[PDB]
Amino acid sequence: QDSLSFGFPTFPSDQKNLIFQGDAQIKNNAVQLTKTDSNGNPVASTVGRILFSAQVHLWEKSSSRVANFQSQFSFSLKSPLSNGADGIAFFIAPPDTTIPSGSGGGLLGLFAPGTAQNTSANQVIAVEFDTFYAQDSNTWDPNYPHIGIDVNSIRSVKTVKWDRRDGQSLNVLVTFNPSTRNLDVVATYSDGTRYEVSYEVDVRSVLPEWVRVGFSAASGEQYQTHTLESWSFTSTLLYT
Amino acid sequence: QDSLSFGFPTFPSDQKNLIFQGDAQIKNNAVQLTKTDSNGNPVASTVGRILFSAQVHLWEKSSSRVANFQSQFSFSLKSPLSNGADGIAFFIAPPDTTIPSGSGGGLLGLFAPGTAQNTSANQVIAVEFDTFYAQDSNTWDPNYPHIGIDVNSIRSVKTVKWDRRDGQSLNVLVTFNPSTRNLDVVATYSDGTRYEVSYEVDVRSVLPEWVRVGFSAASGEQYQTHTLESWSFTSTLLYT
Ligand SMILES: CC(=O)N[C@@H]1[C@@H](O)[C@H](O[C@@H]2O[C@H](CO[C@H]3O[C@H](CO)[C@@H](O)[C@H](O)[C@@H]3O[C@@H]3O[C@H](CO)[C@@H](O)[C@H](O)[C@H]3NC(C)=O)[C@@H](O)[C@H](O[C@H]3O[C@H](CO)[C@@H](O)[C@H](O)[C@@H]3O[C@@H]3O[C@H](CO)[C@@H](O[C@@H]4O[C@H](CO)[C@H](O)[C@H](O)[C@H]4O)[C@H](O)[C@H]3NC(C)=O)[C@@H]2O)[C@@H](CO)O[C@@H]1O
Ligand SMILES: OC[C@H]1O[C@H](O[C@@H]2[C@H](O)[C@@H](O)O[C@H](CO)[C@H]2O)[C@@H](O)[C@@H](O)[C@@H]1O
Ligand SMILES: *[C@@H]1O[C@H](CO)[C@@H](O)[C@H](O)[C@H]1NC(C)=O
Ligand SMILES: [Ca+2]
Ligand SMILES: [Ca+2]
Ligand SMILES: [Mn+2]
Ligand SMILES: [Mn+2]
Repeated sequence: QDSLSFGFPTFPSDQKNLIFQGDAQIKNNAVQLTKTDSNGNPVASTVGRILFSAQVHLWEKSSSRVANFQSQFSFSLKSPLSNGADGIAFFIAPPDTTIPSGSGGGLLGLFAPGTAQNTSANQVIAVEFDTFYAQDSNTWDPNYPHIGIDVNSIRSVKTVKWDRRDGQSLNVLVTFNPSTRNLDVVATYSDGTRYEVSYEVDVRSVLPEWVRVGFSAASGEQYQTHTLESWSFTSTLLYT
Repeated sequence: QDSLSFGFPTFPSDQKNLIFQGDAQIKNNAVQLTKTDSNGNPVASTVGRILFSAQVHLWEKSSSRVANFQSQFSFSLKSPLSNGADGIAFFIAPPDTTIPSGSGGGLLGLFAPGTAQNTSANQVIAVEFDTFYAQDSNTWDPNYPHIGIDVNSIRSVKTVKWDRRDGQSLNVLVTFNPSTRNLDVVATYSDGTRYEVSYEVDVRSVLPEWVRVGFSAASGEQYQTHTLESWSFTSTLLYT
């Protein structure tokens, strides 16, 4: 289970409970979601994701209960260029989820090209930190960097303008209150700059009772490192 | 991960994070470690165990840290016989642990006959609630029902007299403080009757850095049900 929590203050190399997909790997006590060359620089055309191995019981039909959850994490993006792409996302999906074919670049390794904007064809909730919005390839993005809440589509149901800071860690807190059904996102840089965005969502109609949680990131022709530095998570089934 | 925690107030039939071994299965929101017929009656010659799927980081060689953990659980034993057997145990072992060949009866599904008392051929720490002590078969046991702390051997490093109460739930709290290296056990029946037993053990010299936790139970010629009713576990790495 009714409750589950875990915390990674750092990411040592001897991991046992993480499912690594794509190019994701541990380097310097942090998770490098996207590939990097020998000297630690970001490269183009790369996708990577990680999921915690234990499944989370998001909701239970028999007891009519729904879980609340809180995911706290920090990441940093770095790039030689100034148009780093494509972004990192915290997501929740069915337990057997895998990188969809052709989900690189602006699809963040979460959606397939042909069904990226088809809500009845996906089962995923993600909080994206999108740094690339060129209208030729990312036709669905607002015209500026942003934090978005994605519900079964790459076209966010709600966004807030965000600023990308090269090499600076962003502290994020994602919370889902089953009582109000609000998914709240609070992100802050160390100097106090704060960004907030929320949306009301009934998780029971979007995801199965048991899911897995993790992160995804990608770089198409434009690139940047997507470094996940720490992550804590907790969920508890509740009667509302 | 550095910290992991989970709680099972009850055990619904739909489980995803438990590894079932032997005859263990879910029945009536509880785990029946040993096999029962269609009427829910215990039968002879049965062994079963469960383990949480996520591995627990018990200690870390590189940082000189050892986990502080707590396992709270409750179980009940029932049998029409005057000498129900054989007992249930909470245990900690390497991740790939499986039921040893020929470990039934008094071996509780934790040790192989040929090496049951060879502390050098085993890697396990368990807290047993032993109800069968026939001196002609369980030669290693004291002559009475008991709670025991097992360290790489079926011959407990320590035991205390315990009363078996048919059909009554026993609540148990097992904790380990890495500072004092004390493994404490406190068990209580609903009327306030209490049993305590403690032992100093350096887990680092007994178990690998990553382990799995769970329960094991068995019945030889004599039988009884071994029902795990609830279980919550928490673990956190600390400096020592
Ligand atoms: C290798 C070797 O040398 N072996 C034997 C010893 O085993 C033997 O001792 C006897 O062993 C019996 C079998 O042991 C198995 O079961 C027990 C209990 O579950 C386990 O603890 C053992 O580890 C072992 O378990 C596993 O069994 C499976 C399957 O059989 C096997 O595959 C596994 O390999 C095995 N595991 C291992 C590690 O070996 C044991 O049952 C005997 O215990 C009885 O007898 C002693 C005295 O001799 C007594 O103190 C006990 O309480 C028990 O008493 C009997 O209890 C039953 C149940 O109540 C009675 O039957 C009931 O009686 C009432 C009347 O009152 C009615 O009639 C009911 O209908 C009826 O059910 C029965 O009457 C009791 N019998 C007696 C004599 O009192 C014992 O320890 C020794 C000596 O025989 O020889 C070898 O060393
Ligand atoms: O990684 C950024 C982006 O790269 C790819 O699209 C390209 C960009 O829009 C830009 O470089 O212009 C190119 C030419 O029009 C275009 O290919 C894709 O991989 C895209 O998904 C990704 O977001
Ligand atoms: C103890 O177990 C080890 C490893 O299995 C074995 O090599 C050794 O012979 C055993 N010692 C005794 C005294 O049985
Ligand atoms: Ca984009
Ligand atoms: Ca015994
Ligand atoms: Mn976007
Ligand atoms: Mn014993």
